Amino acid sequence: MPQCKSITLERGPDGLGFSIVGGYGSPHGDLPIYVKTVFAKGAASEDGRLKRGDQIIAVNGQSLEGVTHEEAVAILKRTKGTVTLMVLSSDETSV
Repeated sequence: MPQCKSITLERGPDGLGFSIVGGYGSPHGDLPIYVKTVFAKGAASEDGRLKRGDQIIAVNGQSLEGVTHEEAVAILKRTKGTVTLMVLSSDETSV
């Protein structure tokens, strides 16, 4: 049961505190942008919502549809202030 969530983070000194994989023309194929790891002690982890496997659909309303890996990183890293991520998330959680 895949659901849409809005997750709001304040950057720490280490950024949003997660990594991404995927992207149009990515080494794995033409993929959406997926959260891979949520780092211990970072903003995404302290917030407690974002998780491995979440697909980042938008960043402060700016769509990631069809973007390359590098495009997604630029949007994620340059977007100013409080960051609201629109994500598509699964019911299941990896452990």
